[PDB]
Amino acid sequence: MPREIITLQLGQCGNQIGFEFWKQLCAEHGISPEGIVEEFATEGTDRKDVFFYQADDEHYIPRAVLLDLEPRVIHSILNSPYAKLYNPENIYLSEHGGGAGNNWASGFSQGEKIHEDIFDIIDREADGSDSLEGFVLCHSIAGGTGSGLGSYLLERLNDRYPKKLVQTYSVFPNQDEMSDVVVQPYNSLLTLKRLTQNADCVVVLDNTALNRIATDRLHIQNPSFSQINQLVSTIMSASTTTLRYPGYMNNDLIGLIASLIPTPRLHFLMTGYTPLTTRKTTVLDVMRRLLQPKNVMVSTGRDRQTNHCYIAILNIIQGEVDPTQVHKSLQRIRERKLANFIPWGPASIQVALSRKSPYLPSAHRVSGLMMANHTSISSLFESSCQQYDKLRKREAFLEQFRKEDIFKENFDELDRSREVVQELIDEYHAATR
Amino acid sequence: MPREIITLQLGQCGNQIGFEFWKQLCAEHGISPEGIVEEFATEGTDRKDVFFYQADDEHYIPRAVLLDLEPRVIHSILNSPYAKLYNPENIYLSEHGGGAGNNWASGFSQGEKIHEDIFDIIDREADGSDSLEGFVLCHSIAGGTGSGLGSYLLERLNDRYPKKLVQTYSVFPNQDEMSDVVVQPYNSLLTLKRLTQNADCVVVLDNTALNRIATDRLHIQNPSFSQINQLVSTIMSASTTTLRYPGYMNNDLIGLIASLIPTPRLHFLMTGYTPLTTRKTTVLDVMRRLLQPKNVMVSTGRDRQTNHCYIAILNIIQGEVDPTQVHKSLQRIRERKLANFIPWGPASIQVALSRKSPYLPSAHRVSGLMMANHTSISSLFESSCQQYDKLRKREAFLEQFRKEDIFKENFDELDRSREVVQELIDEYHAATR
Repeated sequence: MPREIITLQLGQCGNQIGFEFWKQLCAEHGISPEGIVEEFATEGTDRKDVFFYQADDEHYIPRAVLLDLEPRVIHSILNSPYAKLYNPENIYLSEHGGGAGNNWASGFSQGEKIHEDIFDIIDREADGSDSLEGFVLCHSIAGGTGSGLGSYLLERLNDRYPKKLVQTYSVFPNQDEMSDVVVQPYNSLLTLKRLTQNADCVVVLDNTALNRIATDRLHIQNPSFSQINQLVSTIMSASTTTLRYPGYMNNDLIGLIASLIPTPRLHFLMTGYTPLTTRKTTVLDVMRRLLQPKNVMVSTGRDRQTNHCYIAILNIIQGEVDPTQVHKSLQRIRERKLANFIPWGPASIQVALSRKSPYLPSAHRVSGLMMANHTSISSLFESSCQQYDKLRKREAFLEQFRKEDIFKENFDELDRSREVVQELIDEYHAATR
Repeated sequence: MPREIITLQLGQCGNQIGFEFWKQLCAEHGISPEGIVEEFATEGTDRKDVFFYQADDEHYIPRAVLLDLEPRVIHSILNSPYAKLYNPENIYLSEHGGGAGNNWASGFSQGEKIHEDIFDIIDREADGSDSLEGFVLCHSIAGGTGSGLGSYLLERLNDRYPKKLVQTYSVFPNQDEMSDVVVQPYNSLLTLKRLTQNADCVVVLDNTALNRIATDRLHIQNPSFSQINQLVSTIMSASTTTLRYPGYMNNDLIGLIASLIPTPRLHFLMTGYTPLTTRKTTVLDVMRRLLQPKNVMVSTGRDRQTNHCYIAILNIIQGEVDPTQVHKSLQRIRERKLANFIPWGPASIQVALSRKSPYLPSAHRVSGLMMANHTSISSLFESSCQQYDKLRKREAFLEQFRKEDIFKENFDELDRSREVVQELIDEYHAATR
């Protein structure tokens, strides 16, 4: 049975990233912007049923629901050449173009207001899946809808689908720029609290680090949000490569998660991608490039006090790879202790060799992605906790919270979220110890 | 395991010598200025991991750090065809492009100003070296940048790596020309102090002797510093031949040093190169030329009062050499007593047989480098001390030192340098007895 995944694209940023992700998937599968299979892609070996639905016209339609509270972005997607890829019945746009205003409380109240409409959409899409594996929520932690409404939806999904996995592709705000939302740390902390209690996986995407990578490695002067989202979509494509190309092992998300996340609370995964470029790559050269810190697209604090360690590493190697060179590279990495692992368990490091899509042109004969669980993410959670504490100590932006029922009396949900994120940082450090 | 060597090019003279050294190494290994192995150089017998790093694009990049307190030389390197050879992340350049102005105290203050950048670079290179053998600092003792910053770096390397060898190519000033730096003798004494206390081996490069050799042997009318540095680069390429051609014996720097330096303070080595030319040289003809004063590349005063002597000589002969002729040449040299060795220890005369580079066209079947420990080097250290005493007795060029913290209050660092160089001279004389 297929293992269908419903992609929920939330707010302007989430919807734009989802649109580019689906465009990338279409290009990898040889699907036209109108949903027609390309002649060169008619005989593809990719399993589309995991992430796409097949229309009656042999059109592959994404199992994607696009939800936005503002019409502008949804209308731009429906006006794009890729409008026919997505099921039109899966796009909800709030006629009340006021949004959540980057306010978690407003997003939550909006999720509550559209609960029935949203759960009706989710149920319609679930019934439209033959063997739905789970839901992937693609949203930003910095917007209004994706944060507030995202937390509301996380709660409602946890109640409604208690047997289905909830994975998130969470876009983290830039840590290096002063957020215009002084309460952004409060909203983010509340969302992190909900991720900690009601989400199975939060992938932190720091726009600050993505901009830094674009400048230092991509030579992008002043990276635009479009370029950051293109990098994000590249990452999402690499994450879906095991879905799009049938392999021999770890062919399902359940098995991937069980291999990568031995501690349910220790579910923060770091990502690594290669090549990151606008030489015959050897298995050893690939692994060496993947291991360079300068290629990680997430701004985690280098706390010198916490001896962060790897919990698990997955190397997805795409292209003509000699498995014997993979084995030799793993052996050399182990012998050389080139990576620090969690001290309380054996190092779970898997390497999957896969072929590229025959329909997608690959400039690189060999690429590699590293997924690493590393305790230095605690430095990011610590930074978030410090930002929360900095705002809460100033009661900043609390006048709008006191207007909202979740924050009408106090900000205790924000303070509890800041506490939980501090505890998370400390637990990541203990797992570093 | 690789045996990495870091090349440090210090100040105008050190950086120019480092640039010409890297050019010579590149020419010997057939490596392009961008670090890519030339097709004719793909099959080289050189071990690049010792001195070059291999980039992800199969480029071999020299493990060379160019440090100057004045922008002129670094900018000249970055404007040279070899700008791509060096890792840009390994280059620290002081933003104050004023240099030390031929002031030892100013060079020291500049080393203090760029201390963090330098030790960050050194640590980065050490972590990027699998089995870093050591650092070779190429600097001048008489300038400002190369002298002050060179002594500072020698001290800091001796402190951080007190069990690792620190080799220097220390350029001794011309004794026959009026130094433009009236404090140059002070700088020279301070550098001699640092060589005596914190270096295991100092290769003395006398600009007077280099000019003399370039004129008499290269037929260079008015030899330029560039021509002297070209001779130096030829010497450095010949010096790396035992690294580049794998042999059966003396495959490490430790064995060379242990054979050459029986007394840690008596670590001043003179260099000699042959041929010096713009006939099948026999082992016996080589040894006769080496014993010929016209082939020594160091200007030592013929003091008639001090019976200076050779402590040890190593001839590394590269090219098509008959080992039976080498043995016969050693026998003939012994029978003729062409060199006087220390009587209280065995005569250290080493001969290394090496093959010439297949990638470099050699008109000469055999070339040779001589490294010699000879007691007349004490005459060079005495000359430097006497020049220091001549300046100090006149308080010459002290106004710029008094501006620098090391010389603002007193010249005790100069007096200690004079003492250290006196102790070195006296130890060389005792080793002569």
